Formats: sequence, C-alpha cells, structure tokens
Amino acid sequence: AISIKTPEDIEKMRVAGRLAAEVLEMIEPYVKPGVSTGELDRICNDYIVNEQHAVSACLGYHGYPKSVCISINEVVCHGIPDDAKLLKDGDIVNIDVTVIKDGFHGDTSKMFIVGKPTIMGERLCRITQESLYLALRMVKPGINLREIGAAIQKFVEAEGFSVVREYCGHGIGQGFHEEPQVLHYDSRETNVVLKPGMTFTIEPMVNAGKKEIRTMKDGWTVKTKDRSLSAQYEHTIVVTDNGCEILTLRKDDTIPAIISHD
Ligand SMILES: O=C(NO)c1ncc(-c2ccccc2Cl)o1
Ligand SMILES: [Mn+2]
Ligand SMILES: [Mn+2]
Repeated sequence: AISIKTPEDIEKMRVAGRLAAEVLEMIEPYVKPGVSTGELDRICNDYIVNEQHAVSACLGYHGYPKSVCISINEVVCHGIPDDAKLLKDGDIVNIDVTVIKDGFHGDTSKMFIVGKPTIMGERLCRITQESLYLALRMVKPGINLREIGAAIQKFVEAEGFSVVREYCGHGIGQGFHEEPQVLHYDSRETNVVLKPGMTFTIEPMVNAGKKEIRTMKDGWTVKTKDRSLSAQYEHTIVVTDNGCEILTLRKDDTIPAIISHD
C-alpha cells in the first residue's frame, strides 16, 4: 500500500519541505574553510528547534546522536558532525536535513564545495545533480519507477561514475520512510506505476570510482570502498496530475518547482 496524500496532507508537506530547504539556504554562508562539522550541526539544530519550531528526524533515529548528516569527500552518507572535523579548501560536502513539522517530514540534501573547487569534485557534484534533475523531469502519473532508476544509472555510468546500490529514495509523509523504495538503478524487482498524490524522495548517491561501499567501525559513517569521492543531492516531491511538484526547492536550484507534461 503506497499511501496517497490528501490535499491537506500535501500542504503540510509543502510546509515541511520548505523548512528543510531553508535549513540548507541558512547554512550556506557558514560552510567555509576552517569551520567544524560539529558547529554546522549545532547551527542547524538551533535553527530547526528555535526558529522553525520543528524537530530533526535524524536526531535519535536508530540512536543517531546528531541532527543532520554531514558527509565529506569519500564519505558517501551518514557522516557524523564532529567538533574536531574541519572543512578545508576543495572539499565536497553533503549536508542532509530532514525536518518534522505538523506531523509531516521534509527531506533534502545538497553538495557544497568549500573554498577553491577541484575540477573533479565540481564535475562529480554537477553530474549527481543533473542525474537528480533528469529523474525529476520524468515523474508523472503512469510512469514506472523502474524507468527512472534505469535512466539515472545510464546517465551516471556514461560519465564514468557509479551508483551506490545499498541506499535508495523512499516514500515519505507522516513516516520518515514509507513505501515505495526508489532505486536509482535498474531492477527487475521494481514495478511501481506512479499516481497523483504519492510523495517520495529521489536521492542518488554517486561515486567517482567504483560502486562498492564500506561502513566504518563507528557504526554510522559510510565510505567508498576505493576512497573515491562520492556526492548526493535529494529532493522531496509530490506526483501531480500532469507531472510533479518539488517540495524542497531552493533559490539555487535550476529546475522549476512545478513540472508539467502533456
Ligand atoms: O533517507 C534518509 N536520508 O535522506 C535516511 N535514512 C536513514 C538515515 C539515517 C541513517 C543513519 C544515521 C542517520 C540517518 Cl538520518 O537517513
Ligand atoms: Mn535526507
Ligand atoms: Mn531520504
């Protein structure tokens, strides 16, 4: 049973998605050489709780001890904010935010490049966002998720990069993770024909080297097996009658919030 959101549910998800985007807009000017990831997480959690009057879905999730996940360079996902970990020139950094507001979740992440970019870091990030945007342009009633996952994979692999298989996007609303799974690669198991009112995330994790990953002994931090760079972007969307609506769009996105077909 994939849940179908009511109009009221969808407006709540606009609110929550807007707050999650706004955390990312807020944190931008702090993402500078020399800042700790510990400090970035405090700035985020203080903003979520004291200004947005919302809650982080990440905090305490399976015992996770911080409020956002911050994943630098070869860290693929779930990087733990750390007062001792300082950003530096050329770093690529994912900040992943999920807020709960009025009972509903907004989930989004983006890359930041710190200081002076490296060309490869810039390319990896660009192609990862472009794979998300290609997928968003496909979402409409009647399309199969499988076609989307296949398309993401084809695009990323042509650039000589790889798609992480172990993580996927997901349904979302009153639960952080709801059906369906949104694989970013082709699988004979995927057969979900989209309908208006479905809400879910698309969030490909792309490695510059090989697809395999490894979890660290801390129980949280996931890295590329080959220590290649890895990048991720994520939006929360609703399927509309003629396409979709991006609920976590930021000023810096370069795709329209409302995508119509016909
Ligand atoms: O869909 C997600 N992010 O976009 C998500 N799923 C699981 C987790 C998680 C895993 C380990 C630590 C903290 C968190 Cl938030 O994040
Ligand atoms: Mn997320
Ligand atoms: Mn997610």
